[PDB]
Amino acid sequence: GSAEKRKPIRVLSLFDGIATGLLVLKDLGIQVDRYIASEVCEDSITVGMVKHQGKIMYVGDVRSVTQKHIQEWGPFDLVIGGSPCNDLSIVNPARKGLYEGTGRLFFEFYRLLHDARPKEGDDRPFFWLFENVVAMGVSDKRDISRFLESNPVMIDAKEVSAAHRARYFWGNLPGMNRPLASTVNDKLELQECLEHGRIAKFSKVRTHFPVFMNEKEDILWCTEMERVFGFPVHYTDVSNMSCLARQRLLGRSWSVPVIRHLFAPLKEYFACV
Amino acid sequence: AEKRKPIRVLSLFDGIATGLLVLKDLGIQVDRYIASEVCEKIMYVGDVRSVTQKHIQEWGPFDLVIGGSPGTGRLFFEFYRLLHDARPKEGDDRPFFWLFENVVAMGVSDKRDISRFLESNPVMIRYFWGNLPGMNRPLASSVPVIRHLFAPLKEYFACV
Amino acid sequence: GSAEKRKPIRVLSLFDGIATGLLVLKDLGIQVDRYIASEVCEDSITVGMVKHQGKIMYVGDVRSVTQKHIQEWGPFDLVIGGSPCNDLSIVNPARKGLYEGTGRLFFEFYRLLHDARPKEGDDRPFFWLFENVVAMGVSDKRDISRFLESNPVMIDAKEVSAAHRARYFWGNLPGMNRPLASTVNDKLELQECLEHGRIAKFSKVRTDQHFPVFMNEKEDILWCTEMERVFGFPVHYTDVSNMSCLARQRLLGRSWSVPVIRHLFAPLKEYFACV
Amino acid sequence: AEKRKPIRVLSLFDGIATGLLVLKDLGIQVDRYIASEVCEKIMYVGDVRSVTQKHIQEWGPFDLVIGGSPGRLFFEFYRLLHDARPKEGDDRPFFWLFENVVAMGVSDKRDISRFLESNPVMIDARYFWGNLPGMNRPLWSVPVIRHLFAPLKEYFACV
Ligand SMILES: Nc1ncnc2c1ncn2[C@@H]1O[C@H](CSCC[C@H](N)C(=O)O)[C@@H](O)[C@H]1O
Ligand SMILES: Nc1ncnc2c1ncn2[C@@H]1O[C@H](CSCC[C@H](N)C(=O)O)[C@@H](O)[C@H]1O
Repeated sequence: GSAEKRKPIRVLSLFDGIATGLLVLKDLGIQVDRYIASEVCEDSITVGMVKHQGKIMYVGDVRSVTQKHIQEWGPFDLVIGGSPCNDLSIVNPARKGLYEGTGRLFFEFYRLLHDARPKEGDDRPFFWLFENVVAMGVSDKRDISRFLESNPVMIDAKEVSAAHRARYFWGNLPGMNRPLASTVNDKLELQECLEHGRIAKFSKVRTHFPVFMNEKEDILWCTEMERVFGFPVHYTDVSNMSCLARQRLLGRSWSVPVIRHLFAPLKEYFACV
Repeated sequence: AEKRKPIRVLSLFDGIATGLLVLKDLGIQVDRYIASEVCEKIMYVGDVRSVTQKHIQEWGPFDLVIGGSPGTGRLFFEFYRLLHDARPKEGDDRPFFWLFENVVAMGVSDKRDISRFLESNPVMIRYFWGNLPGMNRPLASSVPVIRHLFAPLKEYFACV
Repeated sequence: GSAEKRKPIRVLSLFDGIATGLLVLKDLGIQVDRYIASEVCEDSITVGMVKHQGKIMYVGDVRSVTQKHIQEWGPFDLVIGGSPCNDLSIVNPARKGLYEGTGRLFFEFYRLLHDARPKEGDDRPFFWLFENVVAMGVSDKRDISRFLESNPVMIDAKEVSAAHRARYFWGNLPGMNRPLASTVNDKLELQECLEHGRIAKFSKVRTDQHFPVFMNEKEDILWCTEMERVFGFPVHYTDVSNMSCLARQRLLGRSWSVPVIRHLFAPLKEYFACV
Repeated sequence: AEKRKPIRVLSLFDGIATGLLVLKDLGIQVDRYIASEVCEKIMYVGDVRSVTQKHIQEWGPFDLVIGGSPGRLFFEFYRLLHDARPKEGDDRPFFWLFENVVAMGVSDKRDISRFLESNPVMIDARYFWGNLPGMNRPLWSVPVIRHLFAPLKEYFACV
C-alpha cells in the first residue's frame, strides 16, 4: 500500500541444474539483481556458466551453505529448488525414502528457506517454489506437504509442451493453480520438435523409439529434446559432454513453459525490462 | 527477566515421559509437558504427523525441546521440525534449550548431517546434541545421563 | 562472348563430408541448381541432410557412381572433392601410398572428373577442385599433379582463421593463387573462438601434452563449438544425430576450412546466378 | 576407313618387346610402337612418369594400348588409356589389353573390373582384361596374348 520504484528480483536457486529458473526469469523480462545457485554436477554448472555469461554466482553443495551465508548473501526475494528424486521415485525399488539417501536433501531446502524467510513483521514480498515428482510414496508426499505447510499443485507439461511430465509444485507463488495458457510459442506436438526429415510416432513423448527417419526408427535427438522441454536449441551444447550426459541433464530439468507459467505473476512485483 | 517460572517442555522422545521423570528427578517445576512420537496440562498428542505449527503455537510457549532414542533420519527430522516451530522468534532472548539423543552406532553421514543441522558437535557418553551449558563441544576427530546433562536447567527455571 | 542470363550452378561433390562446399556456395550468394554428393560416413550424411534441408541428393559410395550416372545426372558445372588421406599422410607409418589402401580413392575423382568434363568443342565453363594434405609423400604429390595435369596451390587456413591447416588444392578455379583476404568476419585468433569464461593458451591451434585453453585455473581441450568457430563453420553446425563428441571432432577434423573454400569459390560469382 | 592400315601401339607392358613380338607373330604391320615402363619408328620412352598427355597426342594417334605384367601400374595404364582414347564421335578402331596375375586381392580385381568396365578372362593362371572381340566376359605369355590378339588381323593391315 506504499510507493516505491520496482526493484530487480534476488534469487536463490538450490539444485539449479541447467539454470532453468534464470532462463525463465530472463524470458519473462524480469530484471535479475542477483542469482546465487547451489549445484554440484559440473556439467550443469558449465551449462549455466556458459549460457548466462557468469551472471550466476555458484556456491556448490547445498550442504555447505550456512544460515550466516544466507544472511550475508541475502536478502532474497525468490527461493526455488528441485531436489534429486532417485530416492523418492516408486519406480526405483532400491529407493531409500524421503529421510535417507538423496531424498533427505529436501530438508536442506526446508532449512535454507527458513533461513531466508523475512523476519516476523517484515511485510516485504517473498516467494518460494519446490518441485518434485508425482510418482513418489504417498507417505513421502504427505511428509513434504507437512514440512512445507502447503499442499502441492500438480502440473503436467503435456499441456504446454510435447512431453508427458507431471510434477508436484509446492510454493506460495501467486496463482499457481490457475489454468495454464497454451500460447503460440508452445510446441504442443512432438512432430513440431523434430529436425528436418523425421516423423513422430506419438503426439507426446513419455520419456520406445519415438521417431521414424527414412524407414528406420530412431530415438529422440538432443536438440529435439531441448525443443520438447522448451529449452532453446543447442542450450546444452557445451563442454564436450557425451550425448548420454546431455540427455541426463535434460531429463532432470524443469519444463520451461511450466516454470514460465509459475513465474509469470512475479512481473507485478519486481522491475521488468 | 522475571522471577523463575516453571518449565514448559515439548517431547518427541522415543520413551514418553522420560524427560518428565528426569525433570522431577532434578526437582524442576513443570507447567506444561506435551509428548509425541514418530510411529510409522500434561498431554500425549500421539503421532507427530498430526502436530502442526499452529498446534505448537497454541500449546506453547515452550522452554525445552527434547527428542531422540536410546533409519535415524526420520526421528531427527521430525525433531528438527518441532525445534524450528518451537524456537523463539528473533529478538526474543527468553531461555530456550533442546536435547537430542541417539545411538553412536550411526552412519558418519548421519552424524555429520545432524551436527550440521543442529550447529553443534555431539557429546559422546550414545551421542547427545544440545545447547545446555556444558554440552558445548569442539570439532570431533537409563536416565542418569540426561539428569547430569539437564543439571544446568535448575539455574534457569523454578524449582520446587 | 555471347549473351545469356546467368544460370544456377550444378555441383558434384565427392567425399563431401559435412557439405562444406554447399555451405560456402550458399554463403557467397551463388544459386545452386542441384547438389549431388558422394559420401559414405552416415554421420556426415546426417549433418548435410539436416543443415541443408534435404537439398543434397546423396548417392553413396563414390565407387558406385558410373559414367552413365554422370551423363544422366549431368551436366555439372563444378566438380569438387577431398579424398581420404590416412594412407597419404607421412605421419602414418602404416600408410599404403597413393595407389593402395584408401589413397587409390583419389583415382575415383580422376575417373569421374574425366566423365564430367564437357566433350571437346563445348566452350561452356567447367571447374573442378581437389583438396588433400601437404604432409604427404613427395612421390605421391608428384603423381597427383601428374594425373591432374596441374600443379597444386598451397593454402594454410592460419592466414584466414585461427587454425594451422596447410593443404594442397589442385584445380582450374579462377585465381586460386591470388592473395587471400582477411575480412572482418574472420576470427584470426583462438581467443575469438572460445566460449565465455575461457582463455586461449596460443594464438592458433594445431592438429601432445598441450591443452589449448585455460578455464578457471584448469587446463582443457577445445570444445566442439569452439572447433566449429576455429574452422569457420556456424556454431552448432555439427550438433545433430546424437553422435559422440569424439565423432563430432572426427567430422570437424576431416573438413575444409570454411574461409579457405570461400576464398577459392569467390570468383564463381561472375560465372553463375547469384541471389 | 580407306583401307586396312598398319597398327599403332602404346605399350606400358612389363617387357618392352612382348607386344611387338606378338604382333609380328601374327603378321600385323606396325607403323608405330612406343614402349614405357613403371620404374620407380619404334621407340623406348623410359619412365611412364615422364610421359604426358601432350606426348601421347604428338606420338599418336594410337590403335592398341597394352599393359600389365605376368598393383600401382594399373593406374598408370589407365591414365595412358584415357590419354590415348579416341575423342567422342571418332568411331575408329581402338583396342586395349591389361594382363595381371590371378594372385591378386579380390578388392584389386573388383576395382580393375570397375575401372575398365570389363570382367576378366581367366587363363590357367592369369587375368586378362580387354575389349578385343572374344574378350567379352560376364560376371611365357606370348602364345596366349597371340591367341587373344588374333582378332586384330581383321582390323589392321597384315604383311
Ligand atoms: N548435494 C547437492 N547440492 C547441490 N545440488 C545437488 C546436490 N546433489 C544433487 N544436486 C543437483 O540437484 C539437481 C536436481 S535435478 C533438478 C535440476 C533443476 N531443477 C533443473 O531444472 O535443471 C541435479 O542437477 C543435481 O546436480
Ligand atoms: N568410398 C567412399 N565413397 C564416398 N566417400 C567416401 C568414401 N570413403 C571415404 N569417404 C568420405 O570422404 C571424406 C574425406 S574427408 C573430406 C571431407 C570434406 N572435404 C569436408 O569438407 O568435410 C570422409 O568424410 C569420408 O566419409
